[PDB]
Amino acid sequence: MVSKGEELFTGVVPILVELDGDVNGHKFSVSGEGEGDATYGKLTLKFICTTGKLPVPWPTLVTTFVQCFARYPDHMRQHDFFKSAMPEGYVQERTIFFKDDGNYKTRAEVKFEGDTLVNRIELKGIDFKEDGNILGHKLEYNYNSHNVYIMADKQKNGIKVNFKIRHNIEDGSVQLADHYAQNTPIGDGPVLLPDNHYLSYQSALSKDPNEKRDHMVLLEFVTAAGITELY
Repeated sequence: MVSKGEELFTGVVPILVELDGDVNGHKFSVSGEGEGDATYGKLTLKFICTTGKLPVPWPTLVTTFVQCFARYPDHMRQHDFFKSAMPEGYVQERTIFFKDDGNYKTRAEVKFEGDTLVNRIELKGIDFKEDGNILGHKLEYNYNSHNVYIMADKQKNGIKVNFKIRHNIEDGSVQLADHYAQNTPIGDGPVLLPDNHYLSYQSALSKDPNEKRDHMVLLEFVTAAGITELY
């Protein structure tokens, strides 16, 4: 049988992203729109800085900007926490430690509003170096592929996750961003608590040639794996 949350993701779903941010007192807001196709694990999103120039590099916000759109293969359907929490949703909390620099703390509420999947985010950054790779905009506008290993936190009726992102620096080096996360359902009903597995991500960043506002176009594919003798 198909899960109630699963049913909400069988076709293409419109997405709205809203972020309010404050990094070392630099305040900004970002809106994003696009669509998700969970069957293919596909996200297509365009983000616009609605308050001017973004004070941090766009790539540092990629992980923050809807894991309910991951492709979970049929054989892993009983392990899809993110969809099972829908439509009431889930709260994602992260701390992102930039090595030799500051940290972001994020809180995201992911839920449906009608037919639209909404990702509403508050981001707070502190202890950044005003001349570091983040506030000094020294990161390349690109993105590497990463695996994210996931684990149940049954006592919290949720999941706990940690993973490392490597952002390319303009001098050929790398800026590590170490992510620690907890996801918790908003509703009081049952969710699917997964066995250990991972999500495989690939991300491509681009620009809209006709867009004059500060912005980012993101194409991202996300696939679950790591849990599998029929052959």
